[PDB]
Amino acid sequence: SNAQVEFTDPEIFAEYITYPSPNGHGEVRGYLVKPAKMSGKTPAVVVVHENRGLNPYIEDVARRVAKAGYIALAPDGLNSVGGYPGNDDKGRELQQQVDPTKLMNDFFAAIEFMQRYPQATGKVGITGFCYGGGVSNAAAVAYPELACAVPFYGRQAPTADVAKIEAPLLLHFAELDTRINEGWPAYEAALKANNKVYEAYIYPGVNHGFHNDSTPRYDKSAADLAWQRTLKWFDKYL
Repeated sequence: SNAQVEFTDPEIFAEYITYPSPNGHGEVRGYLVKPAKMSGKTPAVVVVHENRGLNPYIEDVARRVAKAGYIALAPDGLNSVGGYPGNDDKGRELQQQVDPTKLMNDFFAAIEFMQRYPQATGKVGITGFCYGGGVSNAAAVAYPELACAVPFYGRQAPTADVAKIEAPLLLHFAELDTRINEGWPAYEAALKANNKVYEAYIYPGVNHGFHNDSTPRYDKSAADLAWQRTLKWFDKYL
């Protein structure tokens, strides 16, 4: 289900935590959500936000991941500049001021933290939107043990690094999102040339941000279909 999840939903347990990012911003704040009823170790998913920090939409997505049965960690990329400021415009402005390498490293550090998390199995997947889709691809390049990666309408991996990718990739693209789509053919050709496991879907008649139900670009039909595919991917590879 891609339904919004109430913060009080009894099937999930949510809390803010901090984790170390020695090559990023040090002690980084994140929203951690677990299935409320967990007997054994559970697989994990890092959820990467868009270009405006950890806003309520991304926190809801983290809860949707936990409802599906995984431990979700959504770091706050604005933690070094006061956190999500309450509105997306200021969030966008602030995220631009954050050092790009350190910011990306914070998300990489979240993968590592979830790998070693006592209540987790050790397997970690990643998903993200816009900026976060870009980070998802970059994580696939950097972590050969990454269980899977699911970029939503995000920057492609650099073509020369595609051979390094081992995580099965599920890519969601919006038909009208020409800036991102421009780079897809080169990425696809490299994936095929290197016999990489992937599935890619182009959703007709929608634009970038179609899964974001807090914006006018939201499209329920595409959002729900993409999410169903994402949960099947998690079920298969986590």
